[PDB]
Amino acid sequence: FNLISEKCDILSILRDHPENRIYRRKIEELSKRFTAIRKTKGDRNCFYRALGYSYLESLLGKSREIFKFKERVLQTPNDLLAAGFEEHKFRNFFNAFYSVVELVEKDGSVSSLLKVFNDQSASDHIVQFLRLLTSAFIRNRADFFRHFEEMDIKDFCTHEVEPMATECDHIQITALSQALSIALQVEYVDEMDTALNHHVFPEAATPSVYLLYKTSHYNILYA
Ligand SMILES: *CC(=O)NC(=O)OCc1ccccc1
Repeated sequence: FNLISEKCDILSILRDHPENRIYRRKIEELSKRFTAIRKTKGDRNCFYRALGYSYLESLLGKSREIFKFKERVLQTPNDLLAAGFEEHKFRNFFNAFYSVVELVEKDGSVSSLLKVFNDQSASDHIVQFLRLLTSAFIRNRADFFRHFEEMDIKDFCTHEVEPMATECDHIQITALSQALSIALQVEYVDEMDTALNHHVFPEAATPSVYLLYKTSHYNILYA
């Protein structure tokens, strides 16, 4: 479980910042609203890896939701092709993502899903697919995403989205949420003496997924 941990009690992360009063206060507050946490490896891929695992876990046993999601994933090669990615170059990454969606449908266990996300090869193929889809979605809707002036959208996607180990910001989160119709909530724990606070992507929605963002790193929360 080197990439995505077993579920732990929320207060188990107090030990990561001992005697730091603001982190202690915010984790204590968070523990009133969430019961458990899964840790992710900090390798610059943790947003994509956490979102991928948590969203697919939330689908286990939900036959209609799985069927609708599989219908969208089957269309995603057209998004990639429209943005100028070539099929022979994304095929191996698309096939890895489609395989793990079929595992959710046909196998349906937390233990099998956790095994795929902790297999370095399968998990990294999944992350790379999600990065190319994020890039395609931004490229194909450049008029909308210019808002997140001096930098080309194309150059942003080439440098800060497509390469493995490049960190996320609001733009990548909004884009992948829109590209796969995944509603998620991010809880922010920074070192300032401020209120524990969150954002929902998109604004109106009931979240499937809760993430904790802290020391530029994304972990999974359970309500
Ligand atoms: C999302 C992810 O994988 N994050 C990560 O690796 O963050 C580690 C880190 C901590 C402090 C500064 C830079 C990076």
